[PDB]
Amino acid sequence: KVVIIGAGFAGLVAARELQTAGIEYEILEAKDRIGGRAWTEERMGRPLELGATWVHWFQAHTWTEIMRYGQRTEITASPSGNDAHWVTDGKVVKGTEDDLDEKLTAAMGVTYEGSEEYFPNPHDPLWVLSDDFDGPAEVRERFLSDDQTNAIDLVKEAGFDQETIDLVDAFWCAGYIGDPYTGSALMAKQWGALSDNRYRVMEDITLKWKLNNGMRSLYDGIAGDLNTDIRLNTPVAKVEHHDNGATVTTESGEVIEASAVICTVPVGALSNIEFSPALPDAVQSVIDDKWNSQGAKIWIKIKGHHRFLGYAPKPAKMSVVRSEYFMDDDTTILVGFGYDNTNIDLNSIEDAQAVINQWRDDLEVVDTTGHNWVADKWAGQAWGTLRKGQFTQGWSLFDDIDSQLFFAGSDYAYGWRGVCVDGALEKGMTTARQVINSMR
Ligand SMILES: Cc1cc2nc3c(=O)[nH]c(=O)nc-3n(C[C@H](O)[C@H](O)[C@H](O)COP(=O)(O)OP(=O)(O)OC[C@H]3O[C@@H](n4cnc5c(N)ncnc54)[C@H](O)[C@@H]3O)c2cc1C
Ligand SMILES: [NH3+]C[C@H](O)c1ccc(O)c(O)c1
Repeated sequence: KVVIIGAGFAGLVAARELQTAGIEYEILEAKDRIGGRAWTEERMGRPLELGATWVHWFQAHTWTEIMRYGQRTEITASPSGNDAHWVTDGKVVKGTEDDLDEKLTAAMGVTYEGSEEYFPNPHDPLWVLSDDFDGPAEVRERFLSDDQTNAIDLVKEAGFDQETIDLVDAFWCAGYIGDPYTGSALMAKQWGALSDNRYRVMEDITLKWKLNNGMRSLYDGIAGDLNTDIRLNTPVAKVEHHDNGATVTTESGEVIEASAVICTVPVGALSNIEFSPALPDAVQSVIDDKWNSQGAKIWIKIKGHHRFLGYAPKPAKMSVVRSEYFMDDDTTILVGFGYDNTNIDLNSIEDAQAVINQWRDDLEVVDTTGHNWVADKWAGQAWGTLRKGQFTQGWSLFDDIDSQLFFAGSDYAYGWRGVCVDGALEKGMTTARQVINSMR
């Protein structure tokens, strides 16, 4: 009689948590599959992550599931020591991956600058705005100003040259999965805080270790623990929510009474649902604006075995492209992240060739694939990233929804928010605990 909307990681881990506490639940999932924005799918000859890919043991929630479902030693590092290429002022520069990492390390020093003052506990991201805050008033003022500054402007204002600016532009096109110039720099500062304020650790956590058996080894693991069947192909159309109960209506018109609703539908898809009473205005403002997640992820297959890394600034079709798999038919599969889903067809060989042509003339695309999450009505976004102002007046507003309507999902997590499965596992579990505590 707790209704969980969505069978992504947040909904699945919430259901398992309620099951432990002996609370009845049902998961309603719009699609014919579980996993949500994590999706391991056979494409181009091997299982590919169409959404979530990388993990690390410094991600508490993800790592606990990894060792729980038998994947402790089933991780492999992405290719390193690639030949690096970056576009600066319309020109392609060649260098080593070490050259590029060294430039990004210098830029991150400035990008992280106030993280030690803001985030002594990196899992208390709004401590500076708390009544417990005991630092100088100027730290609070800089904190609020940093929510209105993008991460590239920090590097420009520090006097870095155009080559570094173009590299950081490319880097945050990928990191903010859209337009980095509309983003909040506090997101980047918290990533630093969660990564011991070191670029190499941040990259080790977010872009290095892949699951050999895919994200599906974790979400199928959680689903396999559930004693209540998930209702697939059952989109929720309406949520009524009050002080002591709730009512969910599906698109087919079926009405389901509930003691509480845990809604894991992302902001990009919340407009599909009618809420009664209406969601708070501050929450509605975030839904209208959306997150700063408008980009896309591609998998490109080229002829030959090539150790390749490419960076290119906005408005490139793809801003970061890296070799990931070397296939037996003498081809390489590369992964790419781009800032604008509408400027690339992830399944067009000509478009993928244009991506590769950003850096090389000689490499030939023979296949390409991807899922455009932004054009997917049940997602409407890639991973959640913050526009200006959304660090302090965005993700945290979804907590109180007065009633028995709780929002859970990676996009509302305290820690690795939006960008990581860790945040979905965090917030699905803690939201289930809110429901557990209320009932106890
Ligand atoms: C391209 C991409 C790459 C990523 N790479 C990584 C990575 O390398 N590492 C990492 O840790 N994380 C990565 N992530 C992040 C990770 O995928 C997310 O943080 C996490 O999967 C989100 O889980 P969630 O449960 O919060 O939401 P979701 O997975 O979005 O789950 C919500 C569910 O609700 C369903 N739903 C929507 N509307 C309705 C409705 N009306 N009725 C019923 N059901 C509905 C959806 O179909 C979905 O199943 C990536 C994300 C993307 C988009
Ligand atoms: N899935 C994308 C992943 O979160 C990512 C990709 C490129 C980055 O520069 C990054 O910080 C994160």
